[PDB]
Amino acid sequence: AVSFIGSTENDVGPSLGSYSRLPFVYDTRNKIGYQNANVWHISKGFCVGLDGKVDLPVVGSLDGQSIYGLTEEVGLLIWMGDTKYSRGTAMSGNSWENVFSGWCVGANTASTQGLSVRVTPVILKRNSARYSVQKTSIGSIRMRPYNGSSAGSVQTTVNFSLNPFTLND
Ligand SMILES: CC(=O)N[C@@H]1[C@@H](O)[C@H](O)[C@@H](CO)O[C@H]1O
Repeated sequence: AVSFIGSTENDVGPSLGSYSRLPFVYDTRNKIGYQNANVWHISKGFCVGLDGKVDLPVVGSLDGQSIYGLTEEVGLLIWMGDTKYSRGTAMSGNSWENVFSGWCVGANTASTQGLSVRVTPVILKRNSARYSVQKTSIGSIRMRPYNGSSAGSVQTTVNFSLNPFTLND
């Protein structure tokens, strides 16, 4: 079986977080992220993976992944995937992409399916040596059942918004 147990709207990163160092990529590791091991409860052989989609405009590229734009001065590299941040899939474009190939829980057991979203800031332009970014809608992640598993009457999609932050130049 499957049931939705998480939240529809999720914030990425600590609000008002500040990060210090073209394009220039800020090393923020996993600090600007959202992670929740338990978004769907699954059991008895349910098989599920994850699809992700970024709605921000693509303003460039870096090593194969899109630089998504927030402001004329700030962009973002974005990853979406299974719970642990190391499993993140680098996002490109604006279409649904497979960000977690999936797994099946046991026939006689139960567990949960989670997810993570992580971004790293990119300075596109310079300017009081500071860059502010308002709360911004990023995109979404939808569970992707397989092997005959069914979404049934369950919420399949959750959204993500980037919490406001400040970059120090
Ligand atoms: C740690 C936990 O409670 N549940 C994890 C879940 O977050 C993850 O999506 C899934 C597939 O890797 O594996 C479960 O064990």
